[PDB]
Amino acid sequence: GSGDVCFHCNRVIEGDVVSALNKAWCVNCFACSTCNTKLTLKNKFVEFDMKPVCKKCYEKFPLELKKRLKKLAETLGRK
Ligand SMILES: [Zn+2]
Ligand SMILES: [Zn+2]
Repeated sequence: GSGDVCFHCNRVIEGDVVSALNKAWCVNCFACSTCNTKLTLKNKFVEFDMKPVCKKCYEKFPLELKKRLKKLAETLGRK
């Protein structure tokens, strides 16, 4: 309930602002782009290719690749 505009839909956050890619994302719009699983600050997820990825998908990548994809969310994720 901060009041940011979920860059995912460009509309005022209707729930919690999921800071992704340093932008504000709706918990309703932000969803594992690899599973369509609704993303929530309580659920486990990561940023990949500028898209959300559930921890299960982040695990579907080779151990040496996930550490590289996680490198994205580290700077292109929560701020
Ligand atoms: Zn939204
Ligand atoms: Zn997934």
